[PDB]
This record gives sequence, structure tokens and C-alpha cells, in this order.
Amino acid sequence: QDWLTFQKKHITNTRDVDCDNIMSTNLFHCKDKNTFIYSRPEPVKAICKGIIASKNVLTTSEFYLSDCNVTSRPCKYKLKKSTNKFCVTCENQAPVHFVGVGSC
Repeated sequence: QDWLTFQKKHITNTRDVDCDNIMSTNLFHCKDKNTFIYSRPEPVKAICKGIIASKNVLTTSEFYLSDCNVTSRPCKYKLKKSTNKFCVTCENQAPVHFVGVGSC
């Protein structure tokens, strides 16, 4: 919804995200999937450099991603690691919404 919240939801300083803990918090409410980006925040903000009006933008480089994907047991997850580009909505030169993996 905004860059402060995007960071909390989508930027990780570990590839080994503690899915079963974090996905259960009020930030996610045990939803099916969330993509975490293993990166410092500056390179991630910089995806949106010079993009002011709301626009979906695909990363120029691949990143290390960790997906928490729900198992058959509600709020219990598998961590799926991938290396890929991803797309975000840029508003006011910052990511405010995670669009998808691989493309916009």
C-alpha cells in the first residue's frame, strides 16, 4: 500500500524466512503466499527511480526470492527459494505493492 509497509511485507535480511511465525502475524493473516526479497532496501527502492505516476515496473536484475507457500495445513508453510526478476507498482519513486514474480 506504501513503501513503509512494502518493506515490512517484502524485504528480508535472511533467505530462511520464518514463514510459520511471520505469516501468522497481523501483517499477513495466514494468507496463501507471500514473496520476500533478500536484499538491502536501497537497491529495491531504486527499482522505482524516476517513476512518479503509478506504474508497474519489472526489476532489471534477478534477485534472491523466498516464497512462503501454504501447505495443506492452514497457516503452515513451505519456504520456496528462487532467483528471478519481479514486478512492483512504483508510486512517487518507491515500490508500494508487489505485483508478481518473473514479469509484470
